[PDB]
Amino acid sequence: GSLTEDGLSYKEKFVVRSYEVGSNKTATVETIANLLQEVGCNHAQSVGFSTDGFATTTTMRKLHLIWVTARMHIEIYKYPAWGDVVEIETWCQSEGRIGTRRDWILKDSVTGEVTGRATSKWVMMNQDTRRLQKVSDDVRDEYLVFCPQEPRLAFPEENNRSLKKIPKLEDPAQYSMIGLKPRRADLDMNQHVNNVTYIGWVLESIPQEIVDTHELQVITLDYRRECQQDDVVDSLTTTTSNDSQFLHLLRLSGDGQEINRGTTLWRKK
Amino acid sequence: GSLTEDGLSYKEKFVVRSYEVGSNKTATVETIANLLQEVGCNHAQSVGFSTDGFATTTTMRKLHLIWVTARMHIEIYKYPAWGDVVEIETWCQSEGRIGTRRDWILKDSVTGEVTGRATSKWVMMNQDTRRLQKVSDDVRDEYLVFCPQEPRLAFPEENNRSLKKIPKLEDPAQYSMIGLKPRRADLDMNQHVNNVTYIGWVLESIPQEIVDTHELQVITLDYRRECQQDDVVDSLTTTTSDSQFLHLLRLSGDGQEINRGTTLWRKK
Ligand SMILES: O=C(O)c1c[nH]c2ccccc12
Repeated sequence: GSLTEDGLSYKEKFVVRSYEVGSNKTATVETIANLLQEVGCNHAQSVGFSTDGFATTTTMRKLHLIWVTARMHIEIYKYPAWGDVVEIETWCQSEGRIGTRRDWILKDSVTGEVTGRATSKWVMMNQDTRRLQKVSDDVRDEYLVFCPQEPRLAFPEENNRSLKKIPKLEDPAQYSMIGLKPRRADLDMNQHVNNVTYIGWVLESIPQEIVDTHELQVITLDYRRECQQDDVVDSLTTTTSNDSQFLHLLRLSGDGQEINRGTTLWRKK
Repeated sequence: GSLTEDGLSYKEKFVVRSYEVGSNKTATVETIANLLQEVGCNHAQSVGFSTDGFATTTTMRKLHLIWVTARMHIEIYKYPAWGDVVEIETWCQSEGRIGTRRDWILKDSVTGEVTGRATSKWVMMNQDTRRLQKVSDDVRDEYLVFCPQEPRLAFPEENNRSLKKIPKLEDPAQYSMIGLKPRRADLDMNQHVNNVTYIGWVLESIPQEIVDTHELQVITLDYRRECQQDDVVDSLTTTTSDSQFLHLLRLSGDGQEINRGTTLWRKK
């Protein structure tokens, strides 16, 4: 991988592996989400930021501050086949004191065609107290020099799906998958559950008949609270809709505390 | 990746990714096992065999025959760090009518040093009846031309750890992790549980204190029966000692054995 000529974005190529594909012999959305994370991490390393998933600056480390994902939105037009080369370009932009946004564009390396796009909202949090906070001026100037100054959006459209509010699923859910637990492979280097695991857990409550006859086109996921290594999760889904749409909710198995909410849009094969 | 000059082995380089490493910022044994599978798959493709993980020849496809793993043995001297380039060389050898063996050597790309080695035993099975069978002459000649004719072993040493018999853990287990279930990410393209998932399930019953103070050096795993997509597994472990453990994976309900294994851990 490498930073582009202007040094304001990063590009990297990946060859889709045998264990990364599903029943269609094309990459799963969890494989895509992992590659998005990998290219984000290589971009942060290329400009001197922390490499640990928190992308911290020198001032953030002293203050015990970290970047945490608040929302992930992914749209796939074509999933790359096993053996195909996919090129991913990523960039970061500040959204004032609210937080930062990381965007991605996925392309077929051979044709140069846009096969997918993604956007994510990140917020600053003290890693010990878990208290959210606005971005200060001192932290901001340290990373403004690595972001384009004019707006660059993966989802430029006026009322795009990436900014829609997600409602809370009401009991009873139409479908559910209960008692989901992370194993060591689901953890990152800091022993926290990897953000992509939650995508997998959301998708667990989609009936196999939908997965066999449809392809996932769009997924929007809000992250409200973290699943601890010793927590148990219930995944709930209700159909809201040729296209099929669903509302999703992940909550702790016991007390029903919300950890994530989301929506998915599926097109008939 | 590419077949080597003599066309009897295959080599491929991998850069260790951020999500592939554990608490030590080095690749997990599950990441290693996935890369071994990937290089095996690229070797089969390079010589015209099936894609799907079953590495079938033309005659096997007509007879509904597949290759299935019976045992996996991996020894790691150094886990590659995040961002490091690891080179993996793989080759196959027939073991008469018993089945086939696939071996691997892992190296640090910069130093050229051997950082790990692995071996696996594969048996032929009818995909529909799941009945094991010896390898016929007709199936054999089709793949003998892709194997070295003189023996080439990743574990040459006499009485090496890759061929030791594994006993059955007796109840009560010292440690356990119950109710383990696969999710869609644990499945391969054929909707079968990926062989590497069983390694993760075995390791789930190792106490976190061992994982924090030791590094996994050797793992030997026997595959007896497959976990279906709707099955539930219990992972059992007992200390037999460096620290050594005996492992057992069995179905949560009736206690049917799916795997047995052993692990050897070195103090950090
Ligand atoms: O798939 C098989 O049966 C194979 C036996 N020897 C090999 C060498 C390379 C790739 C696949 C095989």
